[PDB]
Amino acid sequence: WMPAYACQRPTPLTHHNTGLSEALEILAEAAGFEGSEGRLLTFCRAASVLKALPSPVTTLSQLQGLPHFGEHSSRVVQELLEHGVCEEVERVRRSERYQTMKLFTQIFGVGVKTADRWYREGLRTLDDLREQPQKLTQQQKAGLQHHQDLSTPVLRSDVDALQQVVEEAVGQALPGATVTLTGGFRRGKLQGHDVDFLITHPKEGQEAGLLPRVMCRLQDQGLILYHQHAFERSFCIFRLPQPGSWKAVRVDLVVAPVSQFPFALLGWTGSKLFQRELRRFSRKEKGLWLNSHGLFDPEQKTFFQAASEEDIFRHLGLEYLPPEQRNA
DNA sequence: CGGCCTACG
DNA sequence: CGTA
DNA sequence: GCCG
Ligand SMILES: Nc1nc2c([nH]c(=O)n2[C@H]2C[C@H](O)[C@@H](COP(=O)(O)OP(=O)(O)OP(=O)(O)O)O2)c(=O)[nH]1
Ligand SMILES: [Ca+2]
Ligand SMILES: [Ca+2]
Ligand SMILES: [Cl-]
Ligand code: NA
Repeated sequence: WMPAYACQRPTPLTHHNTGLSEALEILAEAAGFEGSEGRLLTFCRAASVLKALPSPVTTLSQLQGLPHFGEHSSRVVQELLEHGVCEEVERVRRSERYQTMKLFTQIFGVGVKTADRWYREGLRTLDDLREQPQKLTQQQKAGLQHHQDLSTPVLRSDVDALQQVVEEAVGQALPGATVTLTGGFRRGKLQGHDVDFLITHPKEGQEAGLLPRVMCRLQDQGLILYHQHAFERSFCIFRLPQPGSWKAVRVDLVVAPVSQFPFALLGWTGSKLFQRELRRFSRKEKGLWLNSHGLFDPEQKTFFQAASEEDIFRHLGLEYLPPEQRNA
């Protein structure tokens, strides 16, 4: 009854198994810190199965038949149902390794590999990193300076005002260019850790060279606290107004030609697990290669022309899911 | 057992 | 290596 | 860790 791929079932933003999904996601995250991407995926997939269920899981027998629930994930759920707490999950939560890798990897510019190396060197706190700043990249220095603000959620209420300053710069850079809100906010989220915008122009080719022009105008307006600088993705830190002040916010800007816009919209709208599952489904079940630029048939060596996300789901033989049901 | 998404900066 |  |  429950299909094995998350892109085959609707997954709403809020659901009926929040506590169980959150515990499995802790185990997924810990697997990621240890470099076990397979274990990370299984725990994330099991969590997403629960998000897709129509009612709360009451008893272990309701997990029989569900995909991605074997010995380990089933024992986690069983302990939460019987005791309200999973010993394994709480042990991870209070471990020094978990807490430190979580704190380090949440820094912009620090990935699992860097956080792991710092952990092995004996570092444990942000103040530890600030005392040896010559070891840091410029990106990591910015992530560390702005860490407090960047750890505060961006509110959907902030986004409209930010979209209009981006739209102003985009319109000067290229009249007729459009800005589309993507990411979690497009899936209905009321907060997020960053804002994601997709930029295009209805005349194919006109978008070439656009993003540098946009970033030069935003920087001239004094709005850019950090950015990396030809390119098509920019990961920047923006000055967002607040009452009598301002706060730093992460903003991602992406440019796509209009021919690729449906693929880019699909990819940047997520969720991350949804898109990994969709790409896995495309390749393993349909023999087609999917990315944020297009959908390739490697037999005929042809790209599928899409005018909408609906087109892409149809070409993969999948029932259409609106963004709000892509919260795997 | 192999596989686990696929890009760009 | 980082980022999405 | 789980699926096929
Ligand atoms: N294919 C692919 N897409 C990814 C990856 N990471 C990642 O964030 N994306 C896509 C799907 C995400 O929904 C989208 C935006 O990323 P994000 O980290 O801002 O996620 P979000 O908006 O859903 O989350 P948030 O800001 O509310 O916390 O980018 C990845 O590793 N692979
Ligand atoms: Ca986001
Ligand atoms: Ca983002
Ligand atoms: Cl693994
Ligand atoms: Na990071």
